[PDB]
Amino acid sequence: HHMSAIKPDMKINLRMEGNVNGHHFVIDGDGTGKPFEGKQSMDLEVKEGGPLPFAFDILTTAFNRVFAEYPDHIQDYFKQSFPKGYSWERSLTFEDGGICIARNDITMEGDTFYNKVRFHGVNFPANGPVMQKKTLKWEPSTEKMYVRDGVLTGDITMALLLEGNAHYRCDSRTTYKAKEKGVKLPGYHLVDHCIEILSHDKDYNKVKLYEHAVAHSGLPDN
Amino acid sequence: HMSAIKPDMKINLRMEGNVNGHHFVIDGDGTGKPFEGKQSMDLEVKEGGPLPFAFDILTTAFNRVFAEYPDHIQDYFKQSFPKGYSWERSLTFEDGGICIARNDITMEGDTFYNKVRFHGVNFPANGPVMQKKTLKWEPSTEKMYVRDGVLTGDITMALLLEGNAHYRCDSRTTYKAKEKGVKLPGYHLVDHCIEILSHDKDYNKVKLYEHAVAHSGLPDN
Amino acid sequence: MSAIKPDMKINLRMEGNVNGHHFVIDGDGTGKPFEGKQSMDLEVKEGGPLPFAFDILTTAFNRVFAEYPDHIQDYFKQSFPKGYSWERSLTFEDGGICIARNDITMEGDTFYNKVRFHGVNFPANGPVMQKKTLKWEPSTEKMYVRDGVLTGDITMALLLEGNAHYRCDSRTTYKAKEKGVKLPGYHLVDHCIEILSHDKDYNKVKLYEHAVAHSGLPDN
Amino acid sequence: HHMSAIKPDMKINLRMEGNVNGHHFVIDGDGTGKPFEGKQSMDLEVKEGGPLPFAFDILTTAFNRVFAEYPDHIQDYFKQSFPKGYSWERSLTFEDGGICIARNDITMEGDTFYNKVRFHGVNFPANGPVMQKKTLKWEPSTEKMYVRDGVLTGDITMALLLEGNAHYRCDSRTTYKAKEKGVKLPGYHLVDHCIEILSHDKDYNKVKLYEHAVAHSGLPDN
Repeated sequence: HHMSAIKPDMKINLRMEGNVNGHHFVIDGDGTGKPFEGKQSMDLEVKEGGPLPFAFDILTTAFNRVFAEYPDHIQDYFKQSFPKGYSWERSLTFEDGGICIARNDITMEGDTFYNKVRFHGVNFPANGPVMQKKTLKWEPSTEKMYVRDGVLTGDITMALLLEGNAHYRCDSRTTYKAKEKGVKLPGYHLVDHCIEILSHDKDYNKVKLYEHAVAHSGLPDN
Repeated sequence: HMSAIKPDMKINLRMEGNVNGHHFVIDGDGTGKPFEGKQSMDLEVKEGGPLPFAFDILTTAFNRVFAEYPDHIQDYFKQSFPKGYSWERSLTFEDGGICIARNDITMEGDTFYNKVRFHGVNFPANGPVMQKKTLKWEPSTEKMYVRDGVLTGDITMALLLEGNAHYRCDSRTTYKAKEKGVKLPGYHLVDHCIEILSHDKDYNKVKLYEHAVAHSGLPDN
Repeated sequence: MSAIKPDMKINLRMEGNVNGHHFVIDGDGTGKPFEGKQSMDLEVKEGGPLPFAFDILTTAFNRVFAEYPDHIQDYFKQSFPKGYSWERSLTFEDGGICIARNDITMEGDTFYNKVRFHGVNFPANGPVMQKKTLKWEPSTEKMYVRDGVLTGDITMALLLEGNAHYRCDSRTTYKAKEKGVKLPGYHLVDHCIEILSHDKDYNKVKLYEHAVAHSGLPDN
Repeated sequence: HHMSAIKPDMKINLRMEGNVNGHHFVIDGDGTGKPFEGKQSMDLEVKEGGPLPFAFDILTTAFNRVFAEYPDHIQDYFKQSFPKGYSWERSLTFEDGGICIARNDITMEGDTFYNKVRFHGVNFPANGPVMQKKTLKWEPSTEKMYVRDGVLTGDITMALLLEGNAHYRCDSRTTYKAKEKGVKLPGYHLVDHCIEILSHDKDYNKVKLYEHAVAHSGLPDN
């Protein structure tokens, strides 16, 4: 199904304000993406709070499931949420007690998605891999999409690659809510994810981010 | 140390936050007795009223200075003044609801000043929080310990619900004094009891009360 | 003619498996139920010496030994002479997870305990497999009813060498054998457990626990 | 590093003893599988404790990652652990407080894998979907494989489909340990899973189980 006001190529405008371990920051983002191919890119710039005293990687998943390749046999809740848009809320529970919450209100004007992003993280240990900037990248992940109390819900077993090829686990819970009433909820399905920083300066004040996402029903069909 | 904390202190508090996309602003003015571990506060919602969620989830964000510390336990919080301290908190409810909170506590004369932030996400629409089915926080015991050079408190909390059911919440708080060299305490326990004394129908005005006592657990209590 | 006596004996036998290592431990002790105090002499019969820290087993070695005030229902003393049983999960912060069961019966002045203990996923470099634990810190068990079953959740912490701590979350469900035992309201149970003495390999251990129920501040 | 001694067609012999909510049970298993194709089937029969008073589905993932299709660019820790074999330990954390632990000692003799399985579950609510037997199936899952404390570890975001098209979440952590020294540890990778009860009698005293598993590196390389 389609009926989408979404174009094969869309612009992305993003502004994130947040606070991690008492450090405030504001980050602007501008990029493009192909929603029906599940890919998007963005140029990020730290406007306030730079250089960040924590690992930039923890913010990257907050920098839109519209950019996910959905097959025909799986309801695309996110592309059906427009032109009105949708919003999501997220909790990030790291294995060393660090906990983050995030929210994003996504709207659309013409060919541009607008993202109002907030990010708050607490209880990160001073000598943990986040505050010591020992993270290398997010590993590829698979988000489990299901309905809980009438709201589409995604749980992810995530892992940050660390120096020395160790890993730093993080459990993600996201709730997605369309702004329009009556948007049909999808059945249980999986969404493969891979997010990557293509380039960045030394202090991570400027970052180029990329993500590729594909929805599927899992084995043994797809 | 020459006692910068007085037996009777005033409390000024200002909380800004967002729970389930709903922004709110709450002002607070109250008094307390730090050496007796008791405090009261009059809360008034300035923005976002009436709140569409249970007011009880905010109450523990509305200062461990107001905790009776015995002589045999280091009082990290009373030693953090006049400069003050700050804490960060995470609240993990059993139905997926997760809250984070911060508070920057300063002191000017006989008044504590509190800059509080509160953010909650993923609360189910039919859960006891969004349906406002909570009655009170049950009495709790905070477990104080040092982790990575930071005093940490873990609490097994439970909200009493309508229908005499309970609603579990796990709390972890990290306390950090602003002055360098403040002596960290050993392992100890802090009993807590928080209670809404009165409120209007929409909880736009709330009178809150807390009593806290630190101890070493059995059999030293 | 109460089934609970002021001074009662305790007979216990634990069989278990931690990280693939099987063990059998016998226990014999005494206790004062109304004072909430008990002691026990433990002896490893199989699997000795234990390759893991003995402290993780100690809470598996009976809430009858808890001083209950009048204003709090004593579910555990009401469960006898027939007895009760509990199941327990121990979730340690480094991924180690333990489950435990205990079927408690009574004959005369003696409680009988059929205890099982199973643990998995303890890291080889963790404080349990390195035996770096010193003691359990004093804890407070949160008692409440969930789906008609009395449940206790505890924020526990093991003191380690170097004055560090090692966190463990405990949930216990208590079920009386007899139907119609009155369920208590919400209350707290302070705990303090201690190994009084032990030989070098912990093949013989003297264990002690004191427990007191209360309603928290400001009523207790 | 060495020859796996694994054949394209293997027999499977399994014996599980366990205890869930105070109920003891013994279940025997006999089936076949194709290790290089990542597929296996098994006929289960309850020898003791029948009929089971709990949902049979909670036991099915305890009924061997040898039966997983591994590409050449990913180290196959499990096929390389034979002929000597390996063992795994697992914890199952359900969202309503029910917690299970499980272990399996896997050896090999000729064309037959031997499995010594143990399973213990506690704190399942009496009115929960497990004790009321309201589960339908495991949804397709993706196991995240990584090295933790020198041990290959798999974390999975699992979900049981319930009657009423609701879902019942479960977090799984498995540690895999080869019996032989010198087995090369793999890098981070994903293992898609799909497990299904093909047939069963009314009391689940006899159950036909099937699993298909494929290892991969995630998007966009796999």
